[PDB]
Amino acid sequence: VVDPDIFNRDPRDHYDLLQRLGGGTYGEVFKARDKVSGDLVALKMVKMEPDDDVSTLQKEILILKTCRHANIVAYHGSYLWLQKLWICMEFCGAGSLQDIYQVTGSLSELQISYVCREVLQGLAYLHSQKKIHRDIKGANILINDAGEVRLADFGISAQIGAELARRLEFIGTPYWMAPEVAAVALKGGYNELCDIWSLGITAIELAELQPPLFDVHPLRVLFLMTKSGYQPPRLKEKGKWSAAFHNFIKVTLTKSPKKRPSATKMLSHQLVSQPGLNRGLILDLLDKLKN
Ligand SMILES: Cn1cccc(-c2cccc(-c3cnc4c(c3Cl)[C@]3(CC[C@](C)(C(N)=O)C3)CN4)c2)c1=O
Repeated sequence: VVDPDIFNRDPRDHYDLLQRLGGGTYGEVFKARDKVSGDLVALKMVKMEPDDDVSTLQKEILILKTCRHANIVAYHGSYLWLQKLWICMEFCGAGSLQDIYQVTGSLSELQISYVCREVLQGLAYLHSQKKIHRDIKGANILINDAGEVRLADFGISAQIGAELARRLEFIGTPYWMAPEVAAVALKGGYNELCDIWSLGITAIELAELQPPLFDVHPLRVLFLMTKSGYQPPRLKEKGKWSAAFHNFIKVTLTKSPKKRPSATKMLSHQLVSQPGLNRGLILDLLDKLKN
């Protein structure tokens, strides 16, 4: 079973499908309208045939149905019908920040500051549940028509959680195993502070339209990050950005996780605690998008 609370019902008994969303980047996703209330939702459809391995989807639904926070895209339930699984989600009408900056160009520092504050609020919540997103990036920060910010897509988190469960299942007799081997098997080898680093990279992405080293082969990037002398990335255009933004990048991109600030701590940083950060900043961005 993929989840004990799935609705065994055709979602089209409750919703009218209106438009495909995401260009396929996120799978088969449909804008849909509640037949009763008229509210809009996003329905993601995934194949779920009787013999398929459902462990990762099981974990993703378990994450979704235990999150309830304004800055996390809302989960409304899942439908299993004729071997298709539909996940019903809050609809974010402006798409992801990547969809937006590909049209508008780089965000303003204030716009990035608001986005970062809202994401950190979602992360603080997730981390208070001992959850890790593990895939923070512009493509997974969604914007609704009101200019509000929603973290989305726990697919990677689900894949990781499912992998940990499987390795635990087959870890075998432990009596000769070193503690660090057991720890990696039970806990994964890292912690939630990886999300803080990814948010730092995301801030550069919103500022420059590419993450650092985007034009370097991925395997080379992975190897470089493991060298003892690896240097955290920086914003390239020094004069475009305030000292507070440069420092925000410096502290989020602390390479030792034992020294990297938590989400709650980062929320006290000058860049994200300054006044004037509200959704009007993103409505400005969406107005630029419209022109
Ligand atoms: C043509 N057009 C018009 C308007 C908006 C878009 C558009 C573009 C990119 C993203 C989205 C989007 C909005 N809201 C959403 C989701 C998504 Cl993909 C998810 C469902 C699953 C999900 C992956 C998750 N795991 O949360 C994200 C559910 N909430 C919409 C568009 O393309």
